[PDB]
Formats: sequence, structure tokens, C-alpha cells
Amino acid sequence: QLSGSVGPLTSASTKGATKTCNILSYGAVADNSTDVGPAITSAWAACKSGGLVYIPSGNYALNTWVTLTGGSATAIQLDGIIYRTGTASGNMIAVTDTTDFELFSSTSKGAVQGFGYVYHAEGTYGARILRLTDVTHFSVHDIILVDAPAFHFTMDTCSDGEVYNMAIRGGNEGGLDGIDVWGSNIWVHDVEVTNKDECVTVKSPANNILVESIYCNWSGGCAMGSLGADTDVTDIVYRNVYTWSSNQMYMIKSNGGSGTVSNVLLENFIGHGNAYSLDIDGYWSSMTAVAGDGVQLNNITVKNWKGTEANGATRPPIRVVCSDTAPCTDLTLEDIAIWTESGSSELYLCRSAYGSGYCLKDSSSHTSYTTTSTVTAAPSGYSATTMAADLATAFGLTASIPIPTIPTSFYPGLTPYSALAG
Ligand SMILES: *[C@@H]1O[C@H](CO)[C@@H](O[C@@H]2O[C@H](CO)[C@@H](O[C@@H]3O[C@H](CO[C@@H]4O[C@H](CO)[C@@H](O)[C@H](O)[C@@H]4O)[C@@H](O)[C@H](O[C@H]4O[C@H](CO)[C@@H](O)[C@H](O)[C@@H]4O)[C@@H]3O)[C@H](O)[C@H]2NC(C)=O)[C@H](O)[C@H]1NC(C)=O
Ligand SMILES: *[C@@H]1O[C@H](CO)[C@@H](O[C@@H]2O[C@H](CO)[C@@H](O[C@@H]3O[C@H](CO)[C@@H](O)[C@H](O)[C@@H]3O)[C@H](O)[C@H]2NC(C)=O)[C@H](O)[C@H]1NC(C)=O
Ligand SMILES: *[C@@H]1O[C@H](CO)[C@@H](O)[C@H](O)[C@@H]1O
Ligand SMILES: *[C@@H]1O[C@H](CO)[C@@H](O)[C@H](O)[C@@H]1O
Ligand SMILES: *[C@@H]1O[C@H](CO)[C@@H](O)[C@H](O)[C@@H]1O
Ligand SMILES: *[C@H]1O[C@H](CO)[C@@H](O)[C@H](O)[C@@H]1O
Ligand SMILES: *[C@H]1O[C@H](CO)[C@@H](O)[C@H](O)[C@@H]1O
Ligand SMILES: *[C@H]1O[C@H](CO)[C@@H](O)[C@H](O)[C@@H]1O
Ligand SMILES: *[C@H]1O[C@H](CO)[C@@H](O)[C@H](O)[C@@H]1O
Ligand SMILES: *[C@H]1O[C@H](CO)[C@@H](O)[C@H](O)[C@@H]1O
Ligand SMILES: *[C@H]1O[C@H](CO)[C@@H](O)[C@H](O)[C@@H]1O
Ligand SMILES: *[C@H]1O[C@H](CO)[C@@H](O)[C@H](O)[C@@H]1O
Ligand SMILES: *[C@H]1O[C@H](CO)[C@@H](O)[C@H](O)[C@@H]1O
Ligand SMILES: *[C@H]1O[C@H](CO)[C@@H](O)[C@H](O)[C@@H]1O
Ligand SMILES: *[C@H]1O[C@H](CO)[C@@H](O)[C@H](O)[C@@H]1O
Ligand SMILES: *[C@H]1O[C@H](CO)[C@@H](O)[C@H](O)[C@@H]1O
Ligand SMILES: *[C@H]1O[C@H](CO)[C@@H](O)[C@H](O)[C@@H]1O
Ligand SMILES: *[C@H]1O[C@H](CO)[C@@H](O)[C@H](O)[C@@H]1O
Ligand SMILES: *[C@H]1O[C@H](CO)[C@@H](O)[C@H](O)[C@@H]1O
Ligand SMILES: *[C@H]1O[C@H](CO)[C@@H](O)[C@H](O)[C@H]1O
Repeated sequence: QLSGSVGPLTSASTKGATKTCNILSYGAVADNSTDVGPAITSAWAACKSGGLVYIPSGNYALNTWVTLTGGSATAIQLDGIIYRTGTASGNMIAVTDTTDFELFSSTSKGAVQGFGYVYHAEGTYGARILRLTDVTHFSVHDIILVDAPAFHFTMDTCSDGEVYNMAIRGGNEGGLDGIDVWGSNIWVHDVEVTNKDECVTVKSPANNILVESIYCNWSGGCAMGSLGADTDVTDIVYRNVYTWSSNQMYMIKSNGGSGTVSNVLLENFIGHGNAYSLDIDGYWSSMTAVAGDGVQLNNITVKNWKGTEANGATRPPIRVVCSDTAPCTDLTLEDIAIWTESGSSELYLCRSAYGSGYCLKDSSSHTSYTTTSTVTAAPSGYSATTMAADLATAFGLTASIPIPTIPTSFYPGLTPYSALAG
């Protein structure tokens, strides 16, 4: 949950009035051929303190990556489309050590076409599209990120930020994270993600993060981690998350390590067609083990989950696997009604976890244990609707991905918090 106000300190109109650096004035050519990188860099240099970097409608080729740093009361208005032509590694666009910042499109049509499929068709990965590091008092909204060669959007140690009204659509494989975030006091809402890895995921250290109205439309799903040594994650809320045809509805992953994860609320989730549903995994096999007794998870509430999973017999819809040497404590599982899409039974798995709900123990002696429960009849009230835009098929790995429009519907029965800019 947020600890204070988020977003830029001054409006884009105020910054624009101070000074507008139109990239066409810094050598940019909207010919979908001439490298726009240098122009953005020169425009930033002139407008990074109090001004606004403006990218008018048109098609631009990005051949060399840009690293924009040291801004103060600045903004970038992306009203055109950037196409990746560069082949270097790294981040196509990186904004670092900047305060009072806004990255947006006034038309709700600004986009970055990463052409990640060129790499994926060959079994490889390329640059990430966007990375914000140590950015404070900011907002990123009304933009579209498509087919990143690797990650789409990472917020590395940022704070007092708001991210919303975005569509992120990437390839159908792991390694193509949607939004990865760590820092403090960040509000993410009204975002749709397609890929086969992180939907909106929190990493350590992080405190006071609110994530809601998220539409994981064929994705890896939301998660927390991987968590390792010296973990410190606290006051995290995810609510009103709709997940379709994904790896999971929510996963907390660690494998050894230390530190603590506390005060997490995951409520109002709906899922259909996923591999896993609730998957707390303290022995996540996809990551090499970290020295320590295990990250201590405490006071985690999972409430009001409904829907169906592809196969609840092979993948327990309720899977709570904690460290035997660092038992989960104070977990509250309440009103989780998930049923299986094939078969007539499903399993609930609990390992060394304490609290109240389903297979959890409410004991005093937090010793380890392993238990499996077979449910032979559909939990009452598992029925939940679907979203009209649920993908019938994903975008593969060998053909370009068409640029989507930003939707105005993310979770059943709710409307977006903020109207689209255009
Ligand atoms: C901005 O600039 C970017 C480049 O950075 C443009 O992206 C390229 O767009 C063009 C289309 O305008 C793409 O080329 C066409 O791709 C077609 C599909 O790809 C092929 O698929 C077949 C079958 O799977 C394979 O055999 C090929 O190996 C390719 O993978 C392709 O079929 C087509 O080929 C035919 O092109 C012309 C006209 O169709 C024929 O005359 C020619 O003989 C050939 O047979 C094109 O090559 C190109 O792939 C895109 N680049 C990338 C990286 O995706 C944007 O389109 C530009 N945007 C704007 C708005 O201008
Ligand atoms: C376990 O974790 C939960 C969060 O996951 C903690 O809940 C939070 O507890 C506080 C106090 O009970 C709730 O009250 C809030 O207080 C502030 C300031 O007074 C006020 O601004 C809010 O309007 C609200 O009243 C807070 O809302 C609640 N968080 C959520 C998301 O509901 C809980 O305290 C932890 N329990 C233990 C034993 O540590
Ligand atoms: C259950 O017992 C211990 C924990 O209590 C596990 O380590 C073991 O794998 C079994 O499933
Ligand atoms: C629950 O049962 C499953 C098999 O159905 C085991 O894999 C697990 O360790 C626990 O005993
Ligand atoms: C499956 O259905 C009933 C529902 O009451 C279960 O309680 C029982 O275990 C059976 O095998
Ligand atoms: C760990 O071991 C103790 C004693 O066997 C139990 O009381 C507890 O429920 C858990 O199985
Ligand atoms: C879980 O782990 C404890 C020790 O950490 C054992 O006592 C128990 O038998 C199970 O393996
Ligand atoms: C999980 O389920 C098994 C069998 O129902 C129990 O024996 C165990 O104590 C835990 O409740
Ligand atoms: C298997 O056991 C769990 C508790 O261990 C029940 O919640 C479930 O209904 C099934 O009987
Ligand atoms: C459910 O519980 C056990 C867990 O060991 C399953 O293996 C069995 O099929 C039962 O129905
Ligand atoms: C069956 O029972 C559940 C609570 O366990 C309700 O949520 C549902 O509406 C139905 O009455
Ligand atoms: C699932 O059900 C809801 C109402 O419960 C509809 O609004 C939706 O279109 C879908 O049919
Ligand atoms: C079960 O009930 C829900 C809402 O009550 C529907 O949306 C779903 O399609 C199914 O009929
Ligand atoms: C999800 O699926 C239901 C039917 O199962 C539709 O009513 C809804 O529009 C969406 O396609
Ligand atoms: C690209 O990947 C292969 C061809 O390399 C196709 O099977 C797939 O449908 C996509 O067009
Ligand atoms: C992927 O990208 C290429 C180039 O923009 C298009 O030709 C194709 O239709 C898809 O949008
Ligand atoms: C936003 O706009 C869409 C159409 O793009 C509507 O379907 C939705 O209800 C919301 O008004
Ligand atoms: C988003 O908006 C659509 C209408 O376009 C609803 O059907 C959905 O439940 C959510 O409110
Ligand atoms: C998105 O923006 C609107 C105003 O346009 C706010 O009211 C909302 O809280 C969110 O910041
Ligand atoms: C974006 O807007 C189009 C219509 O303009 C709609 O078809 C899409 O579903 C939405 O994401």
C-alpha cells in the first residue's frame, strides 16, 4: 500500500512552457531510417533541467541506445513510434538518477517496436527496451512496448512513481519480462501484459507497492522474486488481477537465502487456463540455491480467488511450499475457490507453513511437515467470468508482433482509474 503521493512534482505543460526540445530540431528525421538516438540525446542535454523532450508523430529508427541521466523536472513526450534497428546489448532507453519525471504519449499511441522476434527466431535474446534506475517522483503512462528482445520495462530502485495505461506485448517464451519493479512507494494500475514471463513482478528490496487492475493476457503471470540473501520486501498489495492462460496467478519464488517478506495482501484474483494458481515456492528449482535458512515469509493474506486451472491434479491450485528450516508463519488463505479444467479432482499442497486456511497448520510448534489434500468436488463459488480480449493464440517467436491499442478494461466490473490521454 502506498506511503505517500506518487507521480511527477510538476506537470508536463509547465515543463513544456519552460522549454520544449523538439527532436526534429536536434537532427531527428522521421524517415524510419536515420538513427534517432543522437537527437534524443541532444534534446535531453538541452531540456533535462526543467524542459520537455518532444518526439512528434512519425516513424523513427533507433540504431544506438540512449542513456538519459541527471534530469530534474523534465519529461519525454513520445508521440511517434520507435523501431529497433540497433543490434547492441543493453537497454535501448535508460533513464537514471532523475527526479520529477514523466514519460508519456499525448495521443495514447506512442510505442516502441522492439522487433525481438529477430532474436527469438534464432534462440537468442537482445537488448531490453526500457530501464529506469534511481528515478524518483515520476509516472510512465499511455505508451506501448512491443516485442522486446529481452525485458520490456524494469524499475531499478525507483520511488514515488505511478505506472498506468500501458499495453506490453511480447513473444511467447521466458526471459521476456513485462514489468519488474523494486523500490518504494510505487503504484502500478491498468496495465495489460502478454509474453511468457513476469507480468507485474516485485523484487527485493521493496516497500509500499500497490499493484491493481492488471490484465495478464497469456503471460508468465505476476510474481515476487526470485528472492535471495538479505531479502527485505514489505507492505505489498496486489488486487483485482485477472490472469488468462499463464504459468500462474501468483508465485513467490526463493530457494534458500535469508531476509524477510512481510505484510503482503493478494486479493480479488481471477484465473482461467493457467498452469499453477497460488504457488508459494521456497525450493524453486529454476534458480540455483542461495546460502541461508531460507527467506522468512510472514503475515501474507491471500483472499477471494476464483476461477479454473488447466489441470489441478498435476499442479495443486493451492501450493504453499515453505522452507523446512524457515517455516512460513501467519499466512491467511481465505475464500480461494479454484476448480480444474480437466479431471474430477485436484490437490492442495502445504509444506512447513503456518496460519489458517486449507492445508495450513495453526499450531504453536512451527516444525516442518509435508501434506497433500485431494479434493473430489468443485469448491463452492469457483465460477468466475472471462475477459472478452482473452487471447485465443499468442504471438509466437518468429514473426513480428503487431502493435496493440491500450485497452480500457483490465478486470471484470471495473473501469480504469485514469482516462486515456488521446
Ligand atoms: C519501419 O522500418 C522497419 C524496419 O526497421 C519496417 O519493418 C519491416 O517491414 C517490412 C514490411 O514493410 C518487413 O518486410 C517484409 O516482411 C515480410 C514477412 O517476412 C518474411 O516472411 C517470409 C515467410 O515467413 C520469409 O520467407 C522471409 O524471410 C521474411 O521473414 C516479407 O514476406 C516481405 O517480403 C517481400 O517484400 C516485398 C513486398 O512484400 C517483395 O517485393 C520482396 O520480394 C519480398 O518477397 C518483406 O520482406 C520487414 O521484415 C520488417 N522488418 C522487421 C525487422 O520486422 C517497418 O515496416 C517500417 N515501418 C513503416 C511504418 O514504414
Ligand atoms: C499484516 O499485514 C497487513 C497488511 O498486509 C497489515 O495491515 C495493515 O494494518 C493497518 C493497521 O491495522 C491497517 O490500518 C490502516 O492504518 C492506516 C494508519 O492508521 C490508515 O491510513 C489506513 O486507512 C488503515 O486504517 C492497514 O490498512 C492494513 N493494511 C491493509 C492493506 O489493509 C497488518 O498490520 C499486519 N499484521 C501484523 C500483526 O503485523
Ligand atoms: C514431507 O516432510 C518434509 C517436510 O516436513 C519434506 O522435506 C519431505 O519432502 C516430505 O514431503
Ligand atoms: C503431497 O502428495 C504429493 C503426491 O500426490 C507429493 O508429491 C507431496 O510431497 C505431498 O506428499
Ligand atoms: C469426493 O467427493 C466428496 C465431496 O463431499 C469428498 O468429500 C470425498 O473425499 C470424495 O472422495
Ligand atoms: C512438526 O512436528 C510437530 C511434532 O511432530 C507437530 O506437532 C507439527 O504439527 C509438525 O508436524
Ligand atoms: C522437516 O524439517 C525438520 C528439521 O528442519 C525435521 O525435523 C522434519 O522431520 C522434516 O524433515
Ligand atoms: C495434510 O493432509 C493429510 C491427510 O489428509 C493429514 O494427515 C496432514 O495432517 C495434513 O492435514
Ligand atoms: C484435503 O484436505 C484439506 C485440508 O488438509 C481440505 O481443506 C480439503 O477439503 C481436502 O479434504
Ligand atoms: C489425494 O491425496 C493423496 C496425496 O498423497 C493423493 O495421492 C490421492 O490420489 C488422494 O486422492
Ligand atoms: C458455496 O459456499 C461458498 C463459501 O464456502 C460461497 O462463497 C458460495 O456462494 C456458495 O454458497
Ligand atoms: C462472464 O460473465 C460476466 C457476468 O458474470 C459477463 O459480464 C462476461 O461478459 C462473461 O460472460
Ligand atoms: C459461473 O458464474 C459466473 C458469475 O456468477 C459466470 O461469469 C461464469 O461464466 C459461470 O457461469
Ligand atoms: C471469455 O469467455 C466467455 C465464454 O466462456 C465469454 O463470454 C467472454 O466474452 C470471454 O470470451
Ligand atoms: C515462425 O516460426 C516458424 C518458421 O520459422 C513458423 O512455424 C511459425 O509459425 C512462425 O511463422
Ligand atoms: C510485425 O511488424 C512488421 C513491420 O512493422 C509488419 O509488417 C507486420 O504486419 C507485423 O506488424
Ligand atoms: C474503454 O474503451 C473501450 C473501447 O476501446 C470500451 O470497450 C471500454 O468499455 C472502455 O470504455
Ligand atoms: C472493462 O470494461 C468492459 C466493458 O468494455 C467490461 O466488460 C469489463 O468487465 C471491465 O469493466
Ligand atoms: C490516473 O490519472 C487520473 C487523473 O487523470 C487520476 O485521477 C488517477 O488517480 C490516476 O492518477
Ligand atoms: C484498443 O482499442 C481497440 C479499438 O480501437 C480495441 O479493439 C482493443 O481491444 C483495445 O485494446
